[PDB]
Amino acid sequence: GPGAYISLNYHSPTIGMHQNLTVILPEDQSFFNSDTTVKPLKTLMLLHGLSSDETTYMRYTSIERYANEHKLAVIMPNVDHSAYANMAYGHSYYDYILEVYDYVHQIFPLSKKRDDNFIAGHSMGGYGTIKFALTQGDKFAKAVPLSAVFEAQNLMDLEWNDFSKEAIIGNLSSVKGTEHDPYYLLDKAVAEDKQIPKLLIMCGKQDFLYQDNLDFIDYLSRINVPYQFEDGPGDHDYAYWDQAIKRAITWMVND
Amino acid sequence: GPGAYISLNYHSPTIGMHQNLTVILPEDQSFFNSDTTVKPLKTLMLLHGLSSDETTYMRYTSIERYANEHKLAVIMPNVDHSAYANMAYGHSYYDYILEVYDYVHQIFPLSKKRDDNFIAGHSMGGYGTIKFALTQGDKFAKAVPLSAVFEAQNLMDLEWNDFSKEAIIGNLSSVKGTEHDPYYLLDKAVAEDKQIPKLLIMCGKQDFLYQDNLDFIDYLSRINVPYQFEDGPGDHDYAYWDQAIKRAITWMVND
Amino acid sequence: GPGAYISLNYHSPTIGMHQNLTVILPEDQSFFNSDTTVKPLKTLMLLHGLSSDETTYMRYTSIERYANEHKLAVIMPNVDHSAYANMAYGHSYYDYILEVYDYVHQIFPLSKKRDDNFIAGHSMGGYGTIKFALTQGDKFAKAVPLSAVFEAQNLMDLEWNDFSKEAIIGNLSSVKGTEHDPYYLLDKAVAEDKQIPKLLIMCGKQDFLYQDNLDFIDYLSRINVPYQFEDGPGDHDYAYWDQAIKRAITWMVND
Amino acid sequence: GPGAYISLNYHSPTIGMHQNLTVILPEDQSFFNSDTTVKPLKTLMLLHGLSSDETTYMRYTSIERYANEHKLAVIMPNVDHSAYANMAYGHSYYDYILEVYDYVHQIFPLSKKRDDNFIAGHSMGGYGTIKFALTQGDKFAKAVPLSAVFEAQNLMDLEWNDFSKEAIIGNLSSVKGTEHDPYYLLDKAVAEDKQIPKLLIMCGKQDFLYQDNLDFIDYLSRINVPYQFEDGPGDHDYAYWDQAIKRAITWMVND
Ligand SMILES: *C(=O)N1CCCC[C@@H]1c1ccccc1
Ligand SMILES: *C(=O)N1CCCC[C@@H]1c1ccccc1
Ligand SMILES: *C(=O)N1CCCC[C@@H]1c1ccccc1
Ligand SMILES: *C(=O)N1CCCC[C@@H]1c1ccccc1
Repeated sequence: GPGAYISLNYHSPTIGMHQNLTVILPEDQSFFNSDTTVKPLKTLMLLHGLSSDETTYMRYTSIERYANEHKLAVIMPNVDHSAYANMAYGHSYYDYILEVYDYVHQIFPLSKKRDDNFIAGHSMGGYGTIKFALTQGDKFAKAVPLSAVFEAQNLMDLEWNDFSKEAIIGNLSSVKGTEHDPYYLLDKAVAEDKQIPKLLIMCGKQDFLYQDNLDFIDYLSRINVPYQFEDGPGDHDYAYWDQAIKRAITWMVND
Repeated sequence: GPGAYISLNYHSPTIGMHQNLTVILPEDQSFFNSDTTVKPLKTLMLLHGLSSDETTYMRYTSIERYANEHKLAVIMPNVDHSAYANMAYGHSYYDYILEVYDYVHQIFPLSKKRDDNFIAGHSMGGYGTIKFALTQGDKFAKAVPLSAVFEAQNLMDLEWNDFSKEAIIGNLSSVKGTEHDPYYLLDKAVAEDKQIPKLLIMCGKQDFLYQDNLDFIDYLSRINVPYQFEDGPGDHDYAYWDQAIKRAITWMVND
Repeated sequence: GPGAYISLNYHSPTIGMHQNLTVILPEDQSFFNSDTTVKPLKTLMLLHGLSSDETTYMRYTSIERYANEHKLAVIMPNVDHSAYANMAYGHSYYDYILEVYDYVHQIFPLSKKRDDNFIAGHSMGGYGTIKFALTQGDKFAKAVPLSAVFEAQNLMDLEWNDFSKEAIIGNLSSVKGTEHDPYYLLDKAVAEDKQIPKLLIMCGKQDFLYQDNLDFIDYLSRINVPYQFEDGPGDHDYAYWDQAIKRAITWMVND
Repeated sequence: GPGAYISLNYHSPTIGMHQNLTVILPEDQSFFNSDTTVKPLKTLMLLHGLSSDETTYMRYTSIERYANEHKLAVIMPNVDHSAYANMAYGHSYYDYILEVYDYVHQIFPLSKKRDDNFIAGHSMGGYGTIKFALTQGDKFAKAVPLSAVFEAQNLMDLEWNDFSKEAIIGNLSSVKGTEHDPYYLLDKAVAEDKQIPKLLIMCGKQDFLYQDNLDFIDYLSRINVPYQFEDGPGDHDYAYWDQAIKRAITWMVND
């Protein structure tokens, strides 16, 4: 059965502007009967990579088809070039993800239980995914970084088209040991006894970020944090993220 | 204060196809606070005229600015050339409006109280408005036909671009005494002692439907059904419907 | 290779209403250099099946990614339940496709050469594809029906959700030998020595329309009209059409 | 009469990401006749204020209705909190407006003649308008700042929600005498004998920026640059910009 594709534009109090957001809302019989209470849906926060935006998962994948198969609501915000940080010179986009989460859970029929909420994303969005997994573990039961950047000191110094490192991190000499460093966040999560979401980490074998992914899961192993790592043929493109997100969605909802 | 402009497309079980719908959802503080019970908004079902669709109130008026000012949610469906009827040869568009009503009240924080729900529309949508007011009086406390057609035979017999009367009414030589006839609907509603929503009827003095509007309120007068009628300069265009929907929205939300 | 995803809503003189249309416009370097002449793009008219609309190819396939890879503009109109006919009781939707063709070729940088123009669609849209291929053979060098209905008496008698046979064909007892019949259109095209676009016909072997497809290509063979027929595992769904439109796009832009 | 409302999302080589853009394209009989030469439309570049985006003129005004009346195409980009600058730490948003201009004039039937091209915008967009007027005078015959900031040091030190002064201007303490200072851009344009577009400057008399506007036009008078200034009741809101843009469009298209 099909569902709703929703484009929302609202003025965000956190980032001080109108901003577009897309939502996939699978249909439920209770949505068409006024006398019943809506059945709240499992919900996936889905984070785009660098140069993508709120439309690009819809356009370059079949995610809505996959989400419909599994009665999974999907939230796709736009965070520009922010790497999901509260920027030194820019917008508070880390806070924005938390606002979007609260907003769509207030207005749409989405379950608020931790077991029903997941987060995922690719490249910059996998980096975002792991940051939220390690700082908001109470909000998500599972997190799926796809082709993620785990060594951030390779992302800040990437000279991508119109990308500004300083807008994110200011005049910081190095991200190592800071809240921009997934390894620091991971050590801090373990040290503070925070719940870590269940981890499915995916990366194509031909991706430049592959060795970076191997390094991170090696570290997870050495600090006895469980994870599932899935590799196979694939590069750093939406042809890969199309197939990976289909697999990730099956894994999220089936526990 | 601002709010959310929302474009939705879902596969409707009533009309058997994907269909676009737009929704204005003004901001409430509870929408951004996870620990607050969402406070349901007053809701207007707003019906386009012939040749218009779910986008044209946004485009040709400032309706979102007026609705935000009064924290009024606005639902703008698309019903094509159907005159809001379950068509003889076409779609079940009367049933569709009821589906849309139920659907948005389930998936959005919209009040289900009769006193909080209103309906309005212009030309063919004023005709639609009076039909739902006289057959669904339980669902709406107030109804605002703008530049409406009350004598339905004029709309059926109209020579308009690509418009099909038979699509709506099939073989019927006249609409009088049928569910397509607002005068019969009004007689039936008075005969069955149904609730009739409070009526604000508006039409510009230069509108070609102005005499048709005079005829209807004369009849309302004659059978002692209460209403308010507002005329003044104006023609059958969105310049007038912009000004009229602004007045109409203020009227709905204030008791 | 990225491109533009475009939603257009304009008032159609042919069907007498505002209507949504979507357009994929792959990027060309001449689009960003004002000193260069626009190089017009090859263009595909892509027709949805019954219950789909202008949004559902973007939503349920990765078509924009395939089209970008091959610099192919894609035009995706909405024709409701019309089976791409000028309906007996409804809209002039056959003429509408011709207006859309003219409109987008006037306002966008699209090649007007027959060799650069293709048409394709699935189910009801495969039926529409073969109808336009056999009546507008001068406008398209290639045509691709996917999982199409060739024996039109089956679409007409289908008891699909809210679908109206009479809206399309009126009180015709049978479509055989009329303009609604692809076999009549095919006999007529051959007898009048019209150009028949190169045909690539695709259908999954588990599709209940498979035999219908086998019957039509058998007839093509018996009257010496060339075609390419590709079958294989696949059912009547967007998982199949996603795969098939990717292969169809590659076939149409190469020679 | 009618026209097309267009939403475009393309990956911009200038700002290195997908970005949404809105276009109003009034209808012309040449757009529907494959046999006639497209007559290019007069074109307005319309710039939003701080916290608005590419949707908010459509939502909060009836601009499409006014543009249609005058066969004026309208281009409405999104530039976030950039103040139309190539940001010190952020995106190349000044260059982005030049890209948008070139792109839409390549892919749409828009006049490339200076006399047919205009620019306008409110608050931060009136600031943008005067910056482009004084630096790209060959692109625009007419410019209309609405409720503009002309003394930029106040927009920079405004502590609007989530707004970053340093993102735009870097470590700079003052904007005076830089590319961010309309008075310096004005002095330069005069000293270099550049074409200055015809200026229509509008501001409500209850606006915070009224005095700032009086200061600017006083300086224009003292350096023999012509302008028309229109004030009258009005504050700093879309109620004013709706009425003002309606009059601005009339003034633009009439010679
Ligand atoms: C992540 O979003 N990545 C997108 C494009 C490919 C590489 C880029 C990245 C590379 C190296 C380090 C960090 C990010
Ligand atoms: C209203 O929506 N109708 C469509 C075209 C313009 C007014 C028209 C109408 C006129 C007279 C009688 C019935 C309908
Ligand atoms: C195609 O668009 N048609 C709509 C629903 C599924 C296939 C269906 C069709 C089936 C059989 C005969 C004709 C049409
Ligand atoms: C204009 O776009 N600016 C954004 C917020 C409100 C008005 C504001 C501004 C006011 C005064 C001086 C500079 C900027």
